[PDB]
Amino acid sequence: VSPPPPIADEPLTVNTGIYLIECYSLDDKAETFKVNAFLSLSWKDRRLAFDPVRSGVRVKTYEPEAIWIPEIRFVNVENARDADVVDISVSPDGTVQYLERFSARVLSPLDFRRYPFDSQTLHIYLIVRSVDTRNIVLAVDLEKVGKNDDVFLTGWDIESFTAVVKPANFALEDRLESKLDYQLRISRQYFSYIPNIILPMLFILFISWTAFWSTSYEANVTLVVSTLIAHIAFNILVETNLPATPYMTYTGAIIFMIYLFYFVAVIEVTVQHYLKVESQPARAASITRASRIAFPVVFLLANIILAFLFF
Amino acid sequence: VSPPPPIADEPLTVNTGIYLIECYSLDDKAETFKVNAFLSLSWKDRRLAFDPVRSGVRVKTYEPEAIWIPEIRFVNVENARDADVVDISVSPDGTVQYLERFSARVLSPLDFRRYPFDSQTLHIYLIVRSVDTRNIVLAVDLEKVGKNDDVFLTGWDIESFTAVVKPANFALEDRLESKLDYQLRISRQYFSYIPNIILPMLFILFISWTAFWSTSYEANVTLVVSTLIAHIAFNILVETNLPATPYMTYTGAIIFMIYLFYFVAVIEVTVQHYLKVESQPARAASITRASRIAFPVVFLLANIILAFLFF
Amino acid sequence: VSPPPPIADEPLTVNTGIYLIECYSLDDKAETFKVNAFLSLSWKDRRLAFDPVRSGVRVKTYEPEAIWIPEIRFVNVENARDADVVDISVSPDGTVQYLERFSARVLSPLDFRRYPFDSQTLHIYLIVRSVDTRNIVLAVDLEKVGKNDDVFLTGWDIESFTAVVKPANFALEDRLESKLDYQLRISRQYFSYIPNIILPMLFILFISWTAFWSTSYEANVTLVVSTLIAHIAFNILVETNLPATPYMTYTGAIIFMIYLFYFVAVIEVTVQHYLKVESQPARAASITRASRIAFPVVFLLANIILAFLFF
Amino acid sequence: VSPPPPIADEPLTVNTGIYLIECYSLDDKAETFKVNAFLSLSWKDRRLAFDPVRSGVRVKTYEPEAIWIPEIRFVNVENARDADVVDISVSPDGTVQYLERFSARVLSPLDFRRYPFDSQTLHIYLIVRSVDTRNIVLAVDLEKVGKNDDVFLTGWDIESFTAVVKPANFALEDRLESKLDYQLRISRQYFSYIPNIILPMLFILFISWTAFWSTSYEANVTLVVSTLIAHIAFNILVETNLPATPYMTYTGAIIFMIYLFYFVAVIEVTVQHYLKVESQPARAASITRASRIAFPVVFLLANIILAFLFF
Amino acid sequence: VSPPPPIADEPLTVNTGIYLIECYSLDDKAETFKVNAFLSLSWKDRRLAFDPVRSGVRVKTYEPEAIWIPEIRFVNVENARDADVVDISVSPDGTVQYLERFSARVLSPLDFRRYPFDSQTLHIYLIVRSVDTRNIVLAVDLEKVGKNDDVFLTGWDIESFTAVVKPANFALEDRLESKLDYQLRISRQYFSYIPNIILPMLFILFISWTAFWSTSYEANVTLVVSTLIAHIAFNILVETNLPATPYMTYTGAIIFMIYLFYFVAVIEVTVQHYLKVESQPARAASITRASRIAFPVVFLLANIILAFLFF
Ligand SMILES: [Cl-]
Ligand SMILES: [Cl-]
Ligand SMILES: [Cl-]
Ligand SMILES: [Cl-]
Ligand SMILES: [Cl-]
Ligand SMILES: [Cl-]
Ligand SMILES: [Cl-]
Ligand code: NA
Ligand code: NA
Ligand code: NA
Ligand code: NA
Ligand code: NA
Ligand code: NA
Repeated sequence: VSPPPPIADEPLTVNTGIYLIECYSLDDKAETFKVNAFLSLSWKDRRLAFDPVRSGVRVKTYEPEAIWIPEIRFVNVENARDADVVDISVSPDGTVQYLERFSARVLSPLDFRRYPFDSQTLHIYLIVRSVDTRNIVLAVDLEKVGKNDDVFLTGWDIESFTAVVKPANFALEDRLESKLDYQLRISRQYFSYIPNIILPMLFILFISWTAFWSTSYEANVTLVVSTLIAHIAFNILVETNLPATPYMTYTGAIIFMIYLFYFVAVIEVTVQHYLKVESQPARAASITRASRIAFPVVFLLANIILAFLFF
Repeated sequence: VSPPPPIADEPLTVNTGIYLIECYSLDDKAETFKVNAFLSLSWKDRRLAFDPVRSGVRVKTYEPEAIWIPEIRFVNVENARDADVVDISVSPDGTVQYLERFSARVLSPLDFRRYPFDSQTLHIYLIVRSVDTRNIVLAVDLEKVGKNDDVFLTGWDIESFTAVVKPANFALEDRLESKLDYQLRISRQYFSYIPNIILPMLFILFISWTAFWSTSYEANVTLVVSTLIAHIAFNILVETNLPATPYMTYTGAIIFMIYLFYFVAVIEVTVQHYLKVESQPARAASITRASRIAFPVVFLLANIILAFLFF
Repeated sequence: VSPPPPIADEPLTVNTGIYLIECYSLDDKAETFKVNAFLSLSWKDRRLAFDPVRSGVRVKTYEPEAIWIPEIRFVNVENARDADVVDISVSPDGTVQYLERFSARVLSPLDFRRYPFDSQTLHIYLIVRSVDTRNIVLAVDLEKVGKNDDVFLTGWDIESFTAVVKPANFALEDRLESKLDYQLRISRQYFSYIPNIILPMLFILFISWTAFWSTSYEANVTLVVSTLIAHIAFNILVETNLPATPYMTYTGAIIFMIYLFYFVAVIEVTVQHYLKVESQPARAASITRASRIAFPVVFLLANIILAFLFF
Repeated sequence: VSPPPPIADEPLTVNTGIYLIECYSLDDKAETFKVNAFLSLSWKDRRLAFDPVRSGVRVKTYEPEAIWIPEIRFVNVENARDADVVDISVSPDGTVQYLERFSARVLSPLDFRRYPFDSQTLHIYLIVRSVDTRNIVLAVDLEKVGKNDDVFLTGWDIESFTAVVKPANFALEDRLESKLDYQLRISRQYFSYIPNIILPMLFILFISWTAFWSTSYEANVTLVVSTLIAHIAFNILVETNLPATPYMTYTGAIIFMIYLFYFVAVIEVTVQHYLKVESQPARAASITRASRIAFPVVFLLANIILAFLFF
Repeated sequence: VSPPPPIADEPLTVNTGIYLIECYSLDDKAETFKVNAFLSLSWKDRRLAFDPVRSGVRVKTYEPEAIWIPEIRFVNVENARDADVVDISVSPDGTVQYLERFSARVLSPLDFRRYPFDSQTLHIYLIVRSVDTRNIVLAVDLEKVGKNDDVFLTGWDIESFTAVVKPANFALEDRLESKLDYQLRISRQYFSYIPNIILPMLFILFISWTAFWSTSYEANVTLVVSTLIAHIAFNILVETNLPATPYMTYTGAIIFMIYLFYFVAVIEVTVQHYLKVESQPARAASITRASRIAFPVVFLLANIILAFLFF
């Protein structure tokens, strides 16, 4: 067929709704997630109108090839959604109600600055291109926007799913394009990061500081170098569950900062020993005693500064 | 076509059955599993009735496009199942018997609290949306629910596969939706975790405690720090075969707890040495002797407490 | 169409054959393998019979939608095979000869008890469901069962591919089902496991035993703990190329057993040192001398016992 | 149908445009990236011309099977693009305007010489094969070449997307082929490599040099060998995020160079000790003092030389 | 339709050609590679002949469903190729020229004996099954065999792509099958293996030998055991980029051999110490001095022997 023609000179309003059935596979590195959802569309096609009293039925079904249907697409998807059309109902006045269930893999960038205490706003951008015959524009039927109460996005809490109601209308390749921004707001379940990464990483650091209550260089080197190695493991573990950002992450900072602490601890340990060998154990012992306070205090100050800067 | 019309204002009952042919790929991290199964549907379409004596045959075949078939979907799947229709039989009174074989990848959340001694209840949710003309409702033909005796779910024992017989009927976007809960109950084969992870992890810990029968700081540091490193490896190995939970897992607890034991062992070892150097080997030696009992005893108490809390 | 009706009261025999063109991707963890093969089917459809003199050709081609073809399926596949039909020939008497080339990923469980000296029997189960009108039964044309001379399963030797000729006929959901068992018998190329895993693992163990010719506790601890760590690496490497079994594997046993040897070596080393410090180097030295023989002898006995128990 | 015939004897010009909607998945190892884009085509088909005054409309839609459309393909793709046709408009003079949205995975080699400070030029090669009846040739409508302002290629900055306007026309299998080069110019966000890899790698190296202020062989060996091990980890980490090049990468050089520094540090440490044992601590001490300056100075010179050679 | 019938009693010659557009993804472990290529076919169908002077055109196009086309298949592919048909031209005498572009994933075994200095011969086997009506045979049009000059197979140099011109004709399931062997000859770019694996592995080994200029058992144990651990890492790294072969690889040998050197170095170090403790430092010192020459000399001899045996 081809598009409904205008009563006057008005653009065709296509009403939209997304209802999320499943969110899954939030891939931090790819910056993607998968969705399974109802997509609902509604518009006026005069051509399809009818009399309820004459026709005997108050609604009419159609198969999708029978009528004109707007080419709605997702902007930020990897490949075109799989969609199974569920239902098409036309009411007497020629109002069409379309309903598909779809699944798609969606590109949407993530801000890792506060990882792993971060929150994100995922987007699904619906779009339509205007044809020559007629301009098409999108709108949001809020009654058809939602998510079910089970949706679980393993590793994240889901706050809200709402749509920015006013589309962005713009020219692309000499046609009008109308674009809606659906927004899925989430925040990361940070709990497990504490016992699995953060505390272990501290424990190894604090073990490194036992060298400040020790006069054995051979022990000290072993303490500080072994723990430094373990820290690297955690650095590596962490930098692998995350992509290459052009900014420091919060955890990144702490991790990096900690290298400085290991480095300086090695210097102290080196200096202590060097002085003992020159028979200045008195001076050595002042530095060691200072280190016992300076290290943990500066560590604490530094973290407060960092948390201040990142939150 | 379109749905069979009601004698009077009664909903259409669609009878369901799932018969599992294969379960496989229980992915702990994605919280998914794959299934290969018969799906059976049955319903009354009066329009399709016939006389056996007149028509000459007592059952009639059809191809799926020929008749009306309800749009049954799975709720908790990644993408719509692949289904090949096997057989459609209509009996004289217009009773339709549908049978497909399908495969699907199913989202179903797992409770890791008692891992790896955990059991799970997987769900497959069948659903149908009511049309305008007619309300549809699902029911369970218990004679068509089962699994074959071979279904092996590598890494798990299968207890039962049963369906909750009373559907959950609810409004979604101003239509009735009817949802059945099929339940596959499993429990994890925990055996291999003992030799591969648990005992090794203990053995390294117990080796760390040999420092309590030693006066060599250089040895002790090496004992405790090396074993601590090995423990980290196991922590890492374990946290990678599992997803990020917002709750402690049982194994998680033990693993985390064990870091405290390493930490305190380092303190003891540090203290012992420090006293020897101040010529108080007598006090050192009391602490070392106490540690020999305190460590294993507190370890045992702590584990009893944990197992109590988790089981 | 629908199935050929019987001359008398006999079930329809569908003759089968599988000819393997490629085996590949034996995935130990998933317990799957991939196959690329001819599937050959043959049956009598009288309805399709014809005169060579009238029709002008001596055999007739068809496209699969044109005629009735039995719904033959694989039982133990992940998803339905990709099949490209190669040829359908119907001979004058209505004898159909079907030939597809297919590929599928096949579930078939593996017994890891003697890994990596294990052999396996893979299965491909062909099946057909009987319709209402007619009972269908499968049989094996032995002349159409085989494999290519160059079919290779990287990491395995292929012994035989044969079919159990007598189907298993049984009721499922009130219809007859007929099931054939094709069997691919293989055995693992164990060679590479010797230089890459087994010997290294021994070498590190034997290095640990050099502590029996040493009086340096600091050295000994380092010897035994470092090698123990290397052993863990191999344990981890091995447990990752394999799934979680509810039984001990042979290699698993050895690996696990070896932890006990490391543990006891640490005890010996600890004891030796403790006695030296109490000025009983004489007793220490007896234990050390005994250990030099006891360890390797008990190791040998233990392995003989294990190999006996597993083979 | 088949191609438009020429007014005279001129080749058929097909005008092209690519508008990038999404770039993603730049896989360094595979040397690929994924794209989602509009492809626009335009050409003259006289046969389709019409009178605006007679026909009543000034533009005509068609479905793709209705008219002749050139077989445009991508050269450097893994498999043929998924394309959904968006719009086909024909203007009175028989000028066709084609528009598809496509997605494809594109092979395009990367030069790793300056990694991770590298820039790249990705290519998308459009191509068309001439038929017997007519020569077909491609051209670039610059007004239909662009990318939207959001395109984000996680880990990279995007400079430009432009097309080389003059096609390369050449014989392949005795027909003319016409090929356009679209060019996406990018440069790597190198920031994260500094804190995650580069600085750590230096810090461990500088720690190794503390052995130059130490007289303990047992400590020194531990310092230098442990840090060497950590360096290997980083070598391994790095060589895994990259493919096997037949040329040195910049980072590769530094990494490799650093092994020489560890090697020589071990020699120094070995020599120092050997002399102390022969009661020549005076000579030892000159070498150690020299090493304190020589190592960092030569390290600096060497890096300047390398950066000069690579930039 | 069905096949062209013979003028006399001759088999139908189908002329073939493969022109490689892209080679990629040479996966060493799977022993596969991916290809993107033109497949060209040519044969005589008398039925399609025509008069150029009468018909007015010297060539005729067809769509593939219109005419008979031989079922050419690849033998050694995972799944049937994706193919888009490009062009079908028929010349007056009924000579058909077919051209598709395809992509496929190809199984072809690799000989790892000389890795990573190995060369390989990849195969693509084209095949055709004869029908009842007619025998089909394949041949190679050498003018349609080639690859473009860009084909880059990341990690490999490409020597040649040629076809063995004489097919192998043989019986399979009582029909003739005709099989062509296309051969892609490649050799591995070994350069990067030197700096990334081989030299590091030597450097660690040579560091182990510094224990021959040292009298400290505690140092020596640390030197030799730490380096042994690093060697294991490289063994593991290497055995993971490769499959399980039933033969020694060259690199495998060296790696394995090197374990023996570490083992014996531990024995030497153990012996040296044991003698020092029994106050025989004189004998110890002879063995240590011998080791300084024996180790590197035997290492060199052994490698010469191995390279001789493998090349
Ligand atoms: Cl879409
Ligand atoms: Cl579904
Ligand atoms: Cl409700
Ligand atoms: Cl309703
Ligand atoms: Cl199947
Ligand atoms: Cl394409
Ligand atoms: Cl194929
Ligand atoms: Na339509
Ligand atoms: Na239907
Ligand atoms: Na040490
Ligand atoms: Na059929
Ligand atoms: Na067309
Ligand atoms: Na055809």
